[PDB]
Amino acid sequence: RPRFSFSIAAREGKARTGTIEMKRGVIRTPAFMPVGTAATVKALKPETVRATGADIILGNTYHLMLRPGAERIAKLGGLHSFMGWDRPILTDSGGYQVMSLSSLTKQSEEGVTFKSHRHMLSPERSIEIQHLLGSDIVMAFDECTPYPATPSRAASSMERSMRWAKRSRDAFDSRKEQAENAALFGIQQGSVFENLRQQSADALAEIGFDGYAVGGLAVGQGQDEMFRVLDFSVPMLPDDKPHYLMGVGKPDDIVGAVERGIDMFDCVLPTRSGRNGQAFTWDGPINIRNARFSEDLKPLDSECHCAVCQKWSRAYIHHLIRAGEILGAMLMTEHNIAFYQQLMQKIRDSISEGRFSQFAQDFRARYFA
Amino acid sequence: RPRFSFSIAAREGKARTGTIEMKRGVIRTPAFMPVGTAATVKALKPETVRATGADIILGNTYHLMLRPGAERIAKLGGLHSFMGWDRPILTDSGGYQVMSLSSLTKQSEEGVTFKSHRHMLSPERSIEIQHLLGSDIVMAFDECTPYPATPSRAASSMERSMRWAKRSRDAFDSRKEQAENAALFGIQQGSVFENLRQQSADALAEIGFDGYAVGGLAVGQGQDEMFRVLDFSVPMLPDDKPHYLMGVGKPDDIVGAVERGIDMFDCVLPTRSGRNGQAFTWDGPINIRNARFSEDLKPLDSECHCAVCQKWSRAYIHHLIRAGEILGAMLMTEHNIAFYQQLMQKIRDSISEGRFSQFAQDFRARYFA
Ligand SMILES: [Zn+2]
Ligand SMILES: [Zn+2]
Repeated sequence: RPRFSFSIAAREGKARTGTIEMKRGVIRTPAFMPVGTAATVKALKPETVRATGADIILGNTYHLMLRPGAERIAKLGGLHSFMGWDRPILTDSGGYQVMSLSSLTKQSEEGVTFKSHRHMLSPERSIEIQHLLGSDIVMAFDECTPYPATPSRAASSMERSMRWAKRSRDAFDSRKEQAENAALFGIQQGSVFENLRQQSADALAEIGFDGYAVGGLAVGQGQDEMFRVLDFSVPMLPDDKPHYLMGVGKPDDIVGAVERGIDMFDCVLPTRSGRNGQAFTWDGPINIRNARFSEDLKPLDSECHCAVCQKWSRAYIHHLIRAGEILGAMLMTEHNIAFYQQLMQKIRDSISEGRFSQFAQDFRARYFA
Repeated sequence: RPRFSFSIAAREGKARTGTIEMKRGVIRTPAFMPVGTAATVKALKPETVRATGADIILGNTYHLMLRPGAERIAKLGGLHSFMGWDRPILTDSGGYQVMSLSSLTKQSEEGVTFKSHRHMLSPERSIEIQHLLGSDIVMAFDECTPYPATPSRAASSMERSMRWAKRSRDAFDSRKEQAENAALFGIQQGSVFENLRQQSADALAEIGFDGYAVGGLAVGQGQDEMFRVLDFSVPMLPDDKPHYLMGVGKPDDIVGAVERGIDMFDCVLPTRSGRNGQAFTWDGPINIRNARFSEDLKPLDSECHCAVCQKWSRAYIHHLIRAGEILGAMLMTEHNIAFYQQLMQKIRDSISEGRFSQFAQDFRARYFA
């Protein structure tokens, strides 16, 4: 396989289905990426993650740089060998978690220094760490914009992010091993403002990336607003490259995002919320801790083909989660990630068949009945 | 298969190797039983437990009667269907955990009432609950003796336990479905006193059981004392039935116990201590949390054939346990239970081959080097 090749096989409206070919494997799009925080998809062996249908996972640079350390991981052979996942890995830049989880941060035009929940990140250091991890898809380092944000603040942070985009581009390309074997994505910013989103798209396209993320839309916007901004933002991005909506999300958010041209997703909802008792079903989510499930012999979802739904009852998983048993987390997580992968499979097949609009309508009518 | 058939295929000294045939499967002896507390072997799917070589697991009646409830489990189809383990299950009587974990207990000749950490247990109720769970090997309900114990106290509790042994026998036999499909073991008591151990053995043999446990030797005795008491106690039991040492234990305890005629073991050490960072190896245990493992690419044990040692490094498991990641518990637990099963396999093969004395010497010289 090539370093990177995105091909669109079928379209319906703004929706697309296709493949990203990379050295470590093929990624089917639209794609959902299970989140591996600190070198693990919580409560699952990598073989189990693969068994659910995942083609690629996300790694959180911030957490990995703190524990176990980027240089240590490189010394040990890289993230893939360390955790036992040999397919593509997308790593974030670490910039978001600096702002949401670290302390005493100090931001400047060079980058950010911060205290672990003393460290540094910058466009150059972030791209370097992703290299040390052995990332297949590298994310440009940027500066987040909170929501809401004033237009001045949104513009300042977008502008800085585009300067850092160019710095990220240059750092990646100067490292031949990285440039020849990994891909680099740029992140569109601009908060909810169309003019700023357009300026950002133009700046990224001018620099040129392998794929384009829509950043900053999972920091408090509700769905209507997120979709409104996707409506004008995604068409601004190059059509022939992947479109990655960072941090999204709920099944209905995914469906609508794909209707608006998004090709890639990541979210901790299936893993986190599964540990917390929330199970996804085609009839909407349930909280397995509810007493109504204590003697329910049915599987978590009546149609789900995952191993969990083949072998255990709601009653059993209810018991495990109530008792705080690790197997409960394991089974909830496997199911939810398998659900999410079946959703993406239904989305891909329906776009391939020119029936995605119908699928989205049917999905919604039942999920929200 | 029959309800119950124990056959001895080979002997060396007091050691024995053979099989217990039961309706749900064959148990190879000497046997190690992973402990399933509240309907789970912590951090492992039942298929994984089986993959390590386990032929049978233990279920803790006390915990199950509290959560999710014995009657509920029966309504749901029994413990095997509930948790997804279809091979034999041995259930304890719940009496030990009443004494070590419950409060405000009230003991009498009829049984014990107690508060959950309000409930009751008695010979009749304990055998009933084991029935409701669908247990294959049922343990008689008795009264524990602390260590140390005075001879008067030891004798009183032993005597009561033998009265309760007869009550347990009668309750089991009166329930035809249970009597025809499960087995009943009696428990020898007597603290560390030879005369009391002999009286207890005689009383149990007179009543007649399918197998005979040595109780009360994992409550503070060190190894020398435990072995001293096994030296005279195990020969008192019927030779042609299984000998179950409850609550033991460490690898060297198992080896020495088998040298003294024990056929079955259970302990929470491999599972519990694995969650806590202790990994068993042929060169003795290690604590994976120690900084010396942070960049150790070797597997947990150099010879272990488990899946964990095939795929992950010490460095990785060190990271997971330090980070409190569930996968760390999962991998440590799988390894330790696989270690324990490989130990039992080496013990069985060496007895079959008439070289167990040599095996015990070699084992020790390396495990304690
Ligand atoms: Zn499922
Ligand atoms: Zn191993």
